[PDB]
Amino acid sequence: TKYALVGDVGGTNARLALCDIASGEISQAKTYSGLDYPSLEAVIRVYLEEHKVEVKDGCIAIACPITGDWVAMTNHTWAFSIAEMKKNLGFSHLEIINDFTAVSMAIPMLKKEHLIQFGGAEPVEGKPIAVYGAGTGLGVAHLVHVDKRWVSLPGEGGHVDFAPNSEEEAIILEILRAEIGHVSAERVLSGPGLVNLYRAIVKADNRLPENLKPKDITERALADSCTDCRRALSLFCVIMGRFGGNLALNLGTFGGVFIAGGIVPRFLEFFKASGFRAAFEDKGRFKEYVHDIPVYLIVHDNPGLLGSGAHLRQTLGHIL
Amino acid sequence: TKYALVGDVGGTNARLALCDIASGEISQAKTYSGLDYPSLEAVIRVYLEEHKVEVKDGCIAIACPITGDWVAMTNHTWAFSIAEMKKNLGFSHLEIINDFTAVSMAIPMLKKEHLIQFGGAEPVEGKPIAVYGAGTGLGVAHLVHVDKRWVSLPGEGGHVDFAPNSEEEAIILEILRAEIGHVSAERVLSGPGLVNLYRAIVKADNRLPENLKPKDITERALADSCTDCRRALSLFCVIMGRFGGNLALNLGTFGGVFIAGGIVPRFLEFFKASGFRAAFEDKGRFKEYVHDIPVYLIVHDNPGLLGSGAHLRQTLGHIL
Repeated sequence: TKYALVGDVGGTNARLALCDIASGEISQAKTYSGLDYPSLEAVIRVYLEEHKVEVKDGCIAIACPITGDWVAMTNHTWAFSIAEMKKNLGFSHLEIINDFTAVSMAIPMLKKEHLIQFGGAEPVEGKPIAVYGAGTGLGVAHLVHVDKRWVSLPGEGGHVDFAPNSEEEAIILEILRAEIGHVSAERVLSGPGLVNLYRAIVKADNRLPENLKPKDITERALADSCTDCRRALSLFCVIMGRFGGNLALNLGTFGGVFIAGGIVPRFLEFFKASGFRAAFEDKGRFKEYVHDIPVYLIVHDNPGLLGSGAHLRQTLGHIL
Repeated sequence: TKYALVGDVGGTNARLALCDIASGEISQAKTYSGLDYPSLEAVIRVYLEEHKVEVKDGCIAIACPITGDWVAMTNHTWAFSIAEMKKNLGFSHLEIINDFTAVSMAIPMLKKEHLIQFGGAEPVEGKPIAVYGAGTGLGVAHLVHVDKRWVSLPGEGGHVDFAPNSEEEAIILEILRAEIGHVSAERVLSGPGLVNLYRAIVKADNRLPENLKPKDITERALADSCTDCRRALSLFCVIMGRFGGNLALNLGTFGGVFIAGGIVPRFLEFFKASGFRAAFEDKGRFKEYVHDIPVYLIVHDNPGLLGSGAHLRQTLGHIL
């Protein structure tokens, strides 16, 4: 058959599309609100009837941990067993992968207009790749090319210990360690991480924080209306660089460091002028090591759908 | 041919031996001093004539980064070209790998008597593996099993930003940051790292350090004759755990975390009584994640010779 089902479920939104098995091309993308449907398979059934095409294979990416037949969404009230949905749909293959796996698998399919470069030279072919994004949480994955095939290396890299460098970063660690216990990088590189950076900075002045959400941190920083909001956003960009620099040092990722969407596009212009690349290269003797490594921001509209098709096609035996 | 030459060359000494291409067994190992011979070629020639063996393939592990055809070592008189040496020796395959790459490739060859487990459950076959060792510097490598083949991922992971967790670790960062600026993990997890920890502890207590070498720190700590040295060795063991746990989270190293010799065997009993494993699992919500990941200390005599044979045999088509 010519088409397989591809998906990208991210909380309240379920995006489904058709993927050409021969080419990996995505088409007929439809987005359904998860609040209007009781199950993911209910959406898939509605989508399959509308396009009147027969599919036997499928690969859906979900923004939740996937290990075990029972997939449970972070807050959304969708939970299912992969085998039950496999039997109910009559599917030959039903791949259910983490959303960050799919995003990493889309990188071999991306062209340069889907990327924005932040410093560095050209990538080195055949070298490892680091992918990380700061959204609701801190997703981290790695990409390695072995024998014409792309293997995805998953993990929970977002929960490694936060590593402060400057003075200002050290006071933040001290404040957070007093409230929470171990302080992971996710506590400062994420949606809630922006608030944590804000709340820590306000308490650094021996004051009490004001209650506002990450969306209020961003536009107040961009409007120059709250001095603390711009301070936290600038520190968030610096910490994003330091984190990305550690990733490149650890795995020698001369294929590139990729930022996967998240909250960064909400302040793209502010991010462009920050000390992100400076903190990325602030590695002591090994600035020259990561100096030439390029950092790209993925601006492709649907990397989850693209990478789900790439992973499924490789599963079925195609070479990307 | 039955035998291939394998080698493990450092700053001053070159160890060469024979590898049974069928079994991977290392035999007839001899160490030569690089001050008595003008080139690495000369040492290989005298070995092959004083052992009367006749090899066609060889693989040598060198304690310096391998970037290109020219190998620039610490023994500058021995700097050579890979292609030139291959033509001079008449070899059909001459693989030149980093010393820490060879140690990581010894993992598939190691028996139970060469490993001491430090916590964790059984390893999961086919899952990634993290290797690190604290010697003169901090070497970090990763192993991935793809299509019946073991691939080594090199990097400079020992130079990522040091991540303090406890309040005592935070003050160490402040002390060192005022001296050298960027504080990588190598500045605490190494032979010189012991001295740095010792100086930072006494400086935190408003006292003046002595001019001690790493061997002094371990000696006083094991003899309980210096509380400063004892605290330094205790903190080293704890930071050793935290660093390894960060590696495990980042790449999901369910195939195990391996400590490659270094200075740890010199205080093995002190290491066993330390809070190493507890610091390894001090990962907040993800203590349960790294709880099942096993940690092994490698106590093999010559892992570089063992791993060099493994890499060469894999390159020659054999499956480990």
